[PDB]
Amino acid sequence: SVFVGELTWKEYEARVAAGDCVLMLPVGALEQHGHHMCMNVDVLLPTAVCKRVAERIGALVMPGLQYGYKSQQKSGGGNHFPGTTSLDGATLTGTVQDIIRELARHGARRLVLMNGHYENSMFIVEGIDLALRELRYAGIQDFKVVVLSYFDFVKDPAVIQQLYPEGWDIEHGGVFETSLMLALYPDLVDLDRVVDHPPATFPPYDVFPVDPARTPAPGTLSSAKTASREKGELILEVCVQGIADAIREEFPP
Amino acid sequence: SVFVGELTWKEYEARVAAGDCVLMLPVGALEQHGHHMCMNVDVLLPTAVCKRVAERIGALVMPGLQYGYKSQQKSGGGNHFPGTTSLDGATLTGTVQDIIRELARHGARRLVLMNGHYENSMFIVEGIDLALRELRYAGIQDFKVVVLSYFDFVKDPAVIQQLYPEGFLDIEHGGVFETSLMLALYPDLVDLDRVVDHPPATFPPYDVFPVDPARTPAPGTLSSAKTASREKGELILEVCVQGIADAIREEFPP
Amino acid sequence: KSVFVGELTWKEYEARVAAGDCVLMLPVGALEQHGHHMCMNVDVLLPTAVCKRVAERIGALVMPGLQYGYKSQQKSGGGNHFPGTTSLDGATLTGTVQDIIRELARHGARRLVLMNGHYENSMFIVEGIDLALRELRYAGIQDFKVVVLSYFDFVKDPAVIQQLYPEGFLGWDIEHGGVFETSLMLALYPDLVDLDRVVDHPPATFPPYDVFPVDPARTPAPGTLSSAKTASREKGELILEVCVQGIADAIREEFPP
Amino acid sequence: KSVFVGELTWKEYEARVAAGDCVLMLPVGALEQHGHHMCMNVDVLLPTAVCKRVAERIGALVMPGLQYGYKSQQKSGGGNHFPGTTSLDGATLTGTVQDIIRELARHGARRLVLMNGHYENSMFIVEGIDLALRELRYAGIQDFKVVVLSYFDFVKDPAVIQQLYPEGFLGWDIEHGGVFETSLMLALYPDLVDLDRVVDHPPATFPPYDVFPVDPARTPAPGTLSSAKTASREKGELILEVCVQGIADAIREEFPP
Amino acid sequence: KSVFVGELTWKEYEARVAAGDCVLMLPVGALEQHGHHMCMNVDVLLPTAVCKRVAERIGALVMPGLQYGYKSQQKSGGGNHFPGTTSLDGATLTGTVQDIIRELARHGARRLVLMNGHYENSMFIVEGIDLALRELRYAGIQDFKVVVLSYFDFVKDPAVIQQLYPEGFLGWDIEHGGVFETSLMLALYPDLVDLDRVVDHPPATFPPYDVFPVDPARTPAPGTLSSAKTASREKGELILEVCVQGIADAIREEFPP
Amino acid sequence: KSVFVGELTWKEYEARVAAGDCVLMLPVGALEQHGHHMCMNVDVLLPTAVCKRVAERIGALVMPGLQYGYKSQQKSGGGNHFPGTTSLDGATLTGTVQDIIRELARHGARRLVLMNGHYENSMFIVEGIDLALRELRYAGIQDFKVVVLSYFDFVKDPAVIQQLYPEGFLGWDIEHGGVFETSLMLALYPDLVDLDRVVDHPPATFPPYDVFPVDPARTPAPGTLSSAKTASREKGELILEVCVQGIADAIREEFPP
Ligand SMILES: [Mn+2]
Ligand SMILES: [Mn+2]
Ligand SMILES: [Mn+2]
Ligand SMILES: [Mn+2]
Ligand SMILES: [Mn+2]
Ligand SMILES: [Mn+2]
Ligand SMILES: [Zn+2]
Ligand SMILES: [Zn+2]
Ligand SMILES: [Zn+2]
Ligand SMILES: [Zn+2]
Ligand SMILES: [Zn+2]
Ligand SMILES: [Zn+2]
Repeated sequence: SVFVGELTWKEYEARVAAGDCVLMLPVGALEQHGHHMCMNVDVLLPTAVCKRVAERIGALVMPGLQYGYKSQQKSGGGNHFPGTTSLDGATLTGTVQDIIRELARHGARRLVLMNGHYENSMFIVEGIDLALRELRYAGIQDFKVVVLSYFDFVKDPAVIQQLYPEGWDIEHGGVFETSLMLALYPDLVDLDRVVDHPPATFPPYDVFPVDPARTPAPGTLSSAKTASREKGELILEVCVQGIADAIREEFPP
Repeated sequence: SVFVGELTWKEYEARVAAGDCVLMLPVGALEQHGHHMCMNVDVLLPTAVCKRVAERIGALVMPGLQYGYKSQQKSGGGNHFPGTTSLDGATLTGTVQDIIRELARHGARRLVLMNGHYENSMFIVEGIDLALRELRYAGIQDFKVVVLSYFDFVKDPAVIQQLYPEGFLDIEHGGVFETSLMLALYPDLVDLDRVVDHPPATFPPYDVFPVDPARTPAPGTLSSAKTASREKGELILEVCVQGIADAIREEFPP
Repeated sequence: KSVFVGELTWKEYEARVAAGDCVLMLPVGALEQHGHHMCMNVDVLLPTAVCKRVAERIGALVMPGLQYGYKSQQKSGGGNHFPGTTSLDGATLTGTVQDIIRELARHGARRLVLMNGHYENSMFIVEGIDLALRELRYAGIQDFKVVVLSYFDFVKDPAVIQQLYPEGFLGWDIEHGGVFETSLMLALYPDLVDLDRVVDHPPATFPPYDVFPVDPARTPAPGTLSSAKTASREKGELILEVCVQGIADAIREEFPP
Repeated sequence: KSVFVGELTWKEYEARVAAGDCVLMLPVGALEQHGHHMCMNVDVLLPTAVCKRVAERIGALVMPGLQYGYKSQQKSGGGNHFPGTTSLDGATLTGTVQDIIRELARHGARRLVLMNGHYENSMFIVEGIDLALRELRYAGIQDFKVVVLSYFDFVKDPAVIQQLYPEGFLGWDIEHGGVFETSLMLALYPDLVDLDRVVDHPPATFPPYDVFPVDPARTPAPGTLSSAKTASREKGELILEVCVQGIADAIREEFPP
Repeated sequence: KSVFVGELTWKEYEARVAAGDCVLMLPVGALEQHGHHMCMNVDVLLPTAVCKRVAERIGALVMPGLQYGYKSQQKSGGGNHFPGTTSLDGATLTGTVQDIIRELARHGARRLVLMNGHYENSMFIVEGIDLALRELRYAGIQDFKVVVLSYFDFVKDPAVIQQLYPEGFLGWDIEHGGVFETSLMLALYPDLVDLDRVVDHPPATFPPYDVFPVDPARTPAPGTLSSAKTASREKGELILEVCVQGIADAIREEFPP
Repeated sequence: KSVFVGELTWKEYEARVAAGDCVLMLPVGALEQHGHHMCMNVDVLLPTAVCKRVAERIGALVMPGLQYGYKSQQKSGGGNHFPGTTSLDGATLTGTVQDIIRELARHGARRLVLMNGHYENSMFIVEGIDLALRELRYAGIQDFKVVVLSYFDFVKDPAVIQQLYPEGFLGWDIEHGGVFETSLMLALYPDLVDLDRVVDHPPATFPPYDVFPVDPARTPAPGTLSSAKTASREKGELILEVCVQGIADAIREEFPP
């Protein structure tokens, strides 16, 4: 297994003892994803990508963070939806910080933080900064971290044309995530429940408290009507290949 | 599904709209469990118990907390072992607090926290208190929480005897109890042949910090799991599930 | 008098809020390196200048600006390893925003526009807003409304982008110390800009991931993400008018008389 | 002069730590209801009295005790719904322990014994210790050693338990306001105990789980978890001597001359 | 019965609060060096003794005192570089005060007097009170009233000042370990004061600013900011009676029956 | 040529710091009501102006000032119940000071002067400094020195106090919005003062204790603690020159090459 949770402490210790072991931590969220998909999507996708990348490059995968930062209207629909269960920023930051501190204690020095929930980004960044500050105080400056959101690896316009024949800041519960889920966890997707509505549009600013009227009723920012397993397989291949390459580049054996 | 994570928000909303929906939250840890078992035991076990209880009483299971408080020498071997990845007290407390705040926002009012890592106890308690305090400021005083550890529902002497025929002796970390449950639920994550059959750990009537590695058995286990078995696990599982299910029925009546 | 709250007596401020529909604006910036050709308080100066003009135009008031913001990130500000850049931890910035909102609510104010001038501040401003609103709710206050925006998000008209980047536009994710900010500075504070010191290097490019601790080798030596060689006061005057007009219209829409 | 740090001048304290092997002791208690027969500062008084006696025998010093502890839990202290009980949040107690350790390290001390008199304090004391030791490590200090204990754990001799509970032993789980604590008070502070007010009732029994908010109906009315009817000064003297010599010997072994 | 809450059973405490007009008092001190002639717990001992006497006269109750206070400052307490002085971080003291007020409110109490014996604690006590009152407001409680004071401020009668300082009065600024505190200690705790050890040095003088890290050379070697050579039991008794009667009347005025 | 860090490029700042012996100055103020005759940013404006002039004479640099300070207290600033006054929680202010010192240390700076213009900020600035210095030590830095002061403390010469208060001096305790600040504003920012609006009331007097929640009836209606009727540009010019050379000389003494 590539999952740290499924290893004995002796197996884990042996792996870290190699001195060049790469650890990966999926960071997601429990968030509404429309009428057609489950709420753990942001955990499932990065965990699936991590699993495959780890198998491909020989890394290990830490237990994923199941709860993330508050859902924002323009990226996740808004934190007023039922089901969505969010943490305060300080809580998420402290979790990332504590884990890095512990990995450093083990002797590990390479970590990939794979985000699957857009809103988590800056809180993961602060967690990394605070942890690295402490490590320096402990006399450790050789701990290296690579942070990324798996979905940022699908930029190639060529690939985009394939996913959107008819032609990113509106891909919550849409074609992208739904396609990936159809390729990975089809049993957790019910396409017949998709509400085919027009893409959500927003002015160049944000309003608080969140106004429910500004988010499409289903909670999705765009329709997943044209999602497919074929598209998900393409997305999966692009992400896994790209991320695996980045890791080989940043953490060579 | 009984797992909230596998439900769409409408399926979840529909259940809570009932008025007496019961939610369960597994709280575990990533901690060394000897040479014979994997490190996610404290998460796997409470989750498996929650799932079965949920199926029998019609409750829902929230995503489990994967990381818990620092492993203590006398209960989990110590936080000096590799693999064990622990949170500071404030972090765990804050996570529990945030989750309760959100569930209340959803309209839920019944929560069962099932702890699988001994050391988590008081931080789960503080998280609950701080959340309940805030709920009161929001005008909510009808949110009820039940906190329990599955390993506390096994008291029947007849059962204890079957589990420990050689005599019942706090030393269970990585021993017969957890190993048997794992053999029944996740046999592929256990290799009894790697078990180190050392005598139960004994400690002085106090604690020392920084933790002294010499005071913890080398394998990390506090007792031997040599006599662990699938059969014992099946017994423990059914006993805990039935006891917990009945307890929930009593505290959260339809 | 002035639209700056700091320049009003408490009686003047009280009278304004007593109107019941008074709009308050808070600029949020940073002290951060901006290359060899510009000063380091740009992120405070620009949103403050925009707030000033918008407030005067629509009849709002401007609160003292936050001079220090969140840690500079490599891909958006060059990185927090640079000398001069003086950053706050996330909790500190969040808490400052949270405290200000709590106090404005105490005064009786119920309308606030947060104008961000430093990209990295965004989510911490958001958390500060959320935590404050949560507290207001506990206090029995649910009519406080906040609008948060980055003045640079109001320049979209392709006709404008064309004039600003006749040679072509390569995204805004590289506008740190580039044509946009430098042009605004040339139009507002020309004395704090010296174009002859601009290093005309090609636009910085990055992979779709971040590395920590920050690697100095991945940021252009000058600290800028793109060259401001083609910056001008004319472009700045265009940017300024489009931003002021756009933000003023947005506030009129969200905070009607 | 005195074994209590608070009763020493800074010069006397300085001289004692300058020896290089000084052992410091910190009593950690609480202000909590202890039934109708005893006062509410028991959790502070007892560990302080035990520390004093141990200190006189080993040549240690006793720091001012922490008067406020963590929230009383139903199954161990009756519950935090009782009047009088005045509890701190976990972070507050943790921070207090952490701050004191940091200061003692500053003084040059490197040996500390924390004697907890309030069960609920345990994990927060442990966290305070860990956070302090982490900080000390960052400061280049790794020779600070801490021992944490409770006098309860030093009463294990069968011959002793039999003398204390001639009618059977049920464990320390239901001792709150019972025989053990009341007997010690009768021996040390007889004037703060009115045994004639003890409300006799069977030992508290609870299901294998906890409920929040705390349900007052699940705690015996008087607030005690067991009856102190059979408590006595004689039992208190026995417990005291047994705990003092046991703790004194534990300290000698962990902090050798 | 006793005026100390810690010495009451919860039943006795509940009855007193049930009256509806019960006043509670909380002494706040510190463990701090007090020269070569006095013990280090002076800041907690004095306010506790004054609270006790005030309470016996007005029928109030006294809570366990806070033994640890904020960091000693050079110009008020000598500096936090001295051995023995054991100080808390500001957040810790603030949180302790906040937690206690929250709990007293839960009890049903609505009147609190905080008597500070350590100058440096003042602002953290103030913040603790504000945060607690903010929370009470969120809980729907706005009738909790707090009075904060120090016995020092009740000694202003020229006639009394002359008797205490017949050679001249320079103010409270240099009183740390001086005539005022030492005289009170001589009248209340003679066993904890060894006047023969006093170092008769002139009043400490400092420049119009502070330096950090603290410079030990700027504090008189003994730790005192003025000489207690002229201190006496007689002056102590005078100070005590004046303070007790002044504080007692202040409380009657602020918390009318 | 400017002494303001915000108006320098990172290269110019880097050279000044790398040159060694660079003294940085940080103004810390507040947004607080200052009567009917003055604006609310006085506590920020004055220390910034003093710092600028001192910096120009000794070759120091001035950091962007902190615009928001700690809650106004009744006896020093009138109270935090006034509209306009916008205050931070203590932890927020301390964290801001702490983050700034950490960053300056990262830059390589080791000399900082904090000039406080809002009395209530003092202890939180102190805690910010201590927490920052603690961290620097963990980073292996023990040569960072901080000076904290207030221009108020540099006006002591009786000859000066004479010309300022020819009718008698009572102390700084009642100066909020009075002669001192108003005179400085008249000399530096006349357009932000309208002496005709001054309410000539007698100096505020308070009982020897504080009450919370704050009682509005105990603060003079205008918000001022004393009358600024006798304020003048001439007095302001005198105060300014006295403070500038006094502070300049103090810095030269504490920070020699
Ligand atoms: Mn998401
Ligand atoms: Mn465990
Ligand atoms: Mn910026
Ligand atoms: Mn207790
Ligand atoms: Mn003191
Ligand atoms: Mn002020
Ligand atoms: Zn998603
Ligand atoms: Zn386990
Ligand atoms: Zn900028
Ligand atoms: Zn007790
Ligand atoms: Zn004192
Ligand atoms: Zn002022």
